[PDB]
Amino acid sequence: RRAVTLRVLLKDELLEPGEGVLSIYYLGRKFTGDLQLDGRIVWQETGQVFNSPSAWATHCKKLVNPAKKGWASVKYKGQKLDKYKAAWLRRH
Repeated sequence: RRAVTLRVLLKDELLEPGEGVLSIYYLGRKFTGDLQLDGRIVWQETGQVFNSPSAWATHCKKLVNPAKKGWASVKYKGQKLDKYKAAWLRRH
């Protein structure tokens, strides 16, 4: 499951790269991300580059709730990334 990265999903065209195609909603705050062809995420607000959905999600949620502490929270065009991981496995 961990093996199935954004890089892998992009290569087999489960996902397309693009600006503002990734989103997180957490306790009232919306976060928007650009998906690069290399599978890295650009947080639009600061331009900070993250290596994984989990890395971006943990950073964004800690700003809202420092107690908190990826694939379930991060959405690609309104669908959870977990749905694309599962879809890759079912496609092989």
